[PDB]
Amino acid sequence: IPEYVDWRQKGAVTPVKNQGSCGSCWAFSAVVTIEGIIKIRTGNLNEYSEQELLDCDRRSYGCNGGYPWSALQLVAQYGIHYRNTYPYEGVQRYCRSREKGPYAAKTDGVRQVQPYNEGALLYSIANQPVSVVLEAAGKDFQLYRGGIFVGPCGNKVDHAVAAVGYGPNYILIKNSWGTGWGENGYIRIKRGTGNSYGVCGLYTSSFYPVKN
Ligand SMILES: *[C@@H](C(=O)OCC)[C@H](O)C(=O)N[C@@H](CC(C)C)C(=O)NCCC(C)C
Repeated sequence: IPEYVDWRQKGAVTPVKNQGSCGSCWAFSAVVTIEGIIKIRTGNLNEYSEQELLDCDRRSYGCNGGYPWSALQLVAQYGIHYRNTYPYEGVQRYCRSREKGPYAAKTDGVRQVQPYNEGALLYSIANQPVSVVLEAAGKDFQLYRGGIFVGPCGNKVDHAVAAVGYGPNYILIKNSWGTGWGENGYIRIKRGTGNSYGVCGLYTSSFYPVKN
């Protein structure tokens, strides 16, 4: 795998989104990985529905939080609609996936990266954008403006985001806090520190969709 990866340069990343006050990050992270793998497999970059996962993932909890793995399982089992078809509303509502016609895209499964293993995550990101979790509660992270973030942060992961690239000393993260946070909505988090958890627990729980 290469020394630099940046799925934005390969046209596999849609514009940065803002989840608002709703605890819907698990869905934004999952959707990022679906947008990426659909671009990788088909050549088309589309936006897919975070709102659909909020409403329809019966194993997540809407705006009270959820599981990127559960949302990716849902996209593999049923599918997902285009964002413009099922736009983000910032509130959980009833599942409307049936009333909106056929699903726009569908995947074939979901994998987990070996946890607490930096190289396994780098391999996965070299293949595609990956759903990852981290500790975002620390004000150092909340207030991040740019540069390669080294912390301070603990391993108390509470926030799902998406890894869309990496470099020698960092992993490139698409956050769901709008384009005004960090580096136009992105954060570069230092890697290679030898702490198995990753900076801010970045290696705790990483999933990606499978699409043949
Ligand atoms: C993420 C979010 O939107 O926070 C941004 C301010 C949610 O709080 C969330 O779903 N967190 C998630 C942690 C990752 C996805 C493992 C979580 O705790 N999910 C379990 C659901 C419930 C027990 C909170």
